[PDB]
Amino acid sequence: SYDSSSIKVLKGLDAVRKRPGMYIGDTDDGTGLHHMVFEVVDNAIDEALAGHCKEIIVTIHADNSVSVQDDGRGIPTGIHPEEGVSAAEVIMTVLHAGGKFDDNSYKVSGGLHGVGVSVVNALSQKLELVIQREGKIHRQIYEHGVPQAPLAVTGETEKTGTMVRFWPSLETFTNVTEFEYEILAKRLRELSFLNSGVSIRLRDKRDGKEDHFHYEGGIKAFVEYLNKNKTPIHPNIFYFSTEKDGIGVEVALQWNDGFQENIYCFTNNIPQRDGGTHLAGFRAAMTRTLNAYMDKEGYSSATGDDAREGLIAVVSVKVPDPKFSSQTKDKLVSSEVKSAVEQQMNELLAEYLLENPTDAKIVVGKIIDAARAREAARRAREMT
Amino acid sequence: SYDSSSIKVLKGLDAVRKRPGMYIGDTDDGTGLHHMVFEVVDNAIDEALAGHCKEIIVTIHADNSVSVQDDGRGIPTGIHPEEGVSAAEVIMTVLHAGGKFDDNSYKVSGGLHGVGVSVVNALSQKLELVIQREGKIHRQIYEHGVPQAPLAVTGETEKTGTMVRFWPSLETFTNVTEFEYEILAKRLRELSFLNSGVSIRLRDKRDGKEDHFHYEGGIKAFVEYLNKNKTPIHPNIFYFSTEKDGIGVEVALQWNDGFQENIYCFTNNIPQRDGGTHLAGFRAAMTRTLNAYMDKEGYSSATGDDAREGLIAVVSVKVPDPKFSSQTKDKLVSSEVKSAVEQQMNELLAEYLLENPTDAKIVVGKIIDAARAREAARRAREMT
Ligand SMILES: Nc1ncnc2c1ncn2[C@@H]1O[C@H](COP(=O)(O)OP(=O)(O)NP(=O)(O)O)[C@@H](O)[C@H]1O
Ligand SMILES: Nc1ncnc2c1ncn2[C@@H]1O[C@H](COP(=O)(O)OP(=O)(O)NP(=O)(O)O)[C@@H](O)[C@H]1O
Ligand SMILES: [Cl-]
Ligand SMILES: [Cl-]
Ligand SMILES: [K+]
Ligand SMILES: [K+]
Ligand SMILES: [Mg+2]
Ligand SMILES: [Mg+2]
Ligand code: NA
Ligand code: NA
Repeated sequence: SYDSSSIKVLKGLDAVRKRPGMYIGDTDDGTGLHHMVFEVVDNAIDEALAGHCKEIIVTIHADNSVSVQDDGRGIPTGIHPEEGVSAAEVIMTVLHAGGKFDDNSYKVSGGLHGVGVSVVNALSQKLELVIQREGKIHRQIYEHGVPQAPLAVTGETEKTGTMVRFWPSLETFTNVTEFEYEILAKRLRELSFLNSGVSIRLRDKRDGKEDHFHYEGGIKAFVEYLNKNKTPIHPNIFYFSTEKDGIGVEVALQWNDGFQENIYCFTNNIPQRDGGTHLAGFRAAMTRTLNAYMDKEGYSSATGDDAREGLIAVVSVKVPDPKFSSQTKDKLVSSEVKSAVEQQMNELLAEYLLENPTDAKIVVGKIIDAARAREAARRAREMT
Repeated sequence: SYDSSSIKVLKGLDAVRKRPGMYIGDTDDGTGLHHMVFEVVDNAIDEALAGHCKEIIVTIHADNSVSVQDDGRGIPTGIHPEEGVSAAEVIMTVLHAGGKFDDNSYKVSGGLHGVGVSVVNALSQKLELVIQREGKIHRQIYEHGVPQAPLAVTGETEKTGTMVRFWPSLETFTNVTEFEYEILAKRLRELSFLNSGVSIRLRDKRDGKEDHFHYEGGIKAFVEYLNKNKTPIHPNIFYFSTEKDGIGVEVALQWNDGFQENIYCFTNNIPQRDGGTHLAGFRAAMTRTLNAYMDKEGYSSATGDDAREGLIAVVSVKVPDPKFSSQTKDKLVSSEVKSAVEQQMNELLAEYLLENPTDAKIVVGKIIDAARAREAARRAREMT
């Protein structure tokens, strides 16, 4: 019988355990598992974006838990008047709850849904929260998202910060159940390039391995690092950072003598593996600007794909309220970011080409060469 | 000051309006807008999967609203004891609320999150709900997700069904704000192929256009339709439907003399544009099975990509609890579906090749040809 009794409302964090795919992604291949860490790291990076955190420590513990310590402002501890429990507990236990729904606590933040750490909490067999704030140390333990006692003061400190340690639930995660140093290291290295002046440490207590990421030079250096085992064909990396019409657009790029295209897109320091409106705007401006230059200089027909070949590019945007298609934020679905990136690229790339004639002539040569190889491949196919 | 007062909990449907990207996708390019219709249609298709709905009517109204009428069981109308309002209102107003969290009301359903129609309601300036059930007509109106009065009985009927008409909010949707007949028609045509015996009608009150989709022949016919303006190279479409280990796997495919690959994947009748574990399993089985056949018959080196060229395939799986990465369900993230598709394909495709030697020899020829064209393209590139 299909009737009112058949309709069920999931409460608290039950929806997260029931439908983990829409909150954490794939619970079998390891991507969801490492995403648990990235949610916690993203919250610390948001304190760094806000100007309050200068050191982040990620530790893989020997019992297969992970901790993230930050020296930010600390998760608020006072009783939330509407909810009747510490703000920290609200945050850990309530979906669509947080401090990122306006721009008062974080001007710009990767976080926006009020969901991330509460998902981590929901899918962890245990979670330990330690908060240093207003002279005091606060502690609380959760099991499968259920707080064991209310947040309590345990001592004094001159410091501020948040430490979250979590033990993932094997009732949720299957197959890849251990953390992979290199997966975490890739992301943290990236975050160092994206956050100059923030010390990011990674420690593996299983084997004693550690890294300290504090790169100089931001996304321009990131482009160098990425071309390190390749052969750049021109010496001057194109770079700019602007803030126009409420949107930050930062781009670095350089061509190498290979044939792959590697464009890394980020929104508020969160990578979009599946691209989005920022990537679309970058592509459109690149195609237009190179075409105009080749027309004006009398080198002209090469398409957007020919420009792509040998390209390494980083596109980092800063947006007050971006729009992602999912909690995992693999794709940016914000049309106004396409226009901002496209506009800034069109203006500044055209200027780069004019100020750097040697590089410009090399890049044109490369585009023409890619076009020549494409047409030869096509002729060869047709003839078989 | 960042403190407990800075932490906000979004209630009811406020989170949906605040962060529409994670619920509906892109609110500017039209995809989110049409997805509003698809959520409502999916709920009717679920009544059809359950065996209770035989006719679905989709109408685009002249005032830019859309209605979906189904002749299913009807959304439950009785007071929900826990929530204190009609089950219908719970459904329309509460996230993670519905009848698809077990398999008692729907054995198999595209719906699983308890979110879809409540998102439609949240992002509509107005929504009209009419429910025919247990001898009675029930009606309710919402504005921006707020019910105007409680669900009320308005008359009598011998029929059963649900009608939802919604007017999308222009406070959410921008730029593409009108419905496109062809976008709806593509999906409904697909759904007719996927649901043999279900009459699906589409009517546009703006211009009088209509369609009635009731295709014979299921996904095998779907493959024909897709190859209609192309040139199939072998006459016998490979087809099977099995249900093993709790999973339905249904596949049809055929090669044409073109060079594109078009694999259409579905889970509980919902398309995955971004593929997933079903697509991964299909690819893996195809590659293995063709290779083994070419080895055994002495035709052997061609890769998975060469097999892909000229392929049209439909892969339709039926799963008790699938896992998607998002509310829009663009990607299936369920590892056990990869194994089920891979296993069934390996067994049944090998049998197809043995029972259809003429087709098998043609397909081998095509693979070898694709391989030859690929190597010639590569040589041609290298030489420029
Ligand atoms: N390390 C931290 N330091 C200070 N405040 C924090 C920290 N981690 C979490 N918070 C607070 O907890 C809130 C909720 O976090 P979370 O559940 O991850 O959602 P969110 O960051 O707001 N958005 P999202 O991650 O996109 O779902 C944040 O908005 C902050 O106000
Ligand atoms: N046309 C319909 N006929 C009968 N019951 C329906 C119909 N539409 C919705 N329902 C009921 O309303 C519930 C909630 O629908 P909805 O909010 O779309 O979530 P869902 O279908 O369960 N899952 P999802 O669409 O993946 O978020 C369903 O689970 C059904 O129990
Ligand atoms: Cl009822
Ligand atoms: Cl506080
Ligand atoms: K939260
Ligand atoms: K609902
Ligand atoms: Mg967060
Ligand atoms: Mg639904
Ligand atoms: Na914000
Ligand atoms: Na179910």
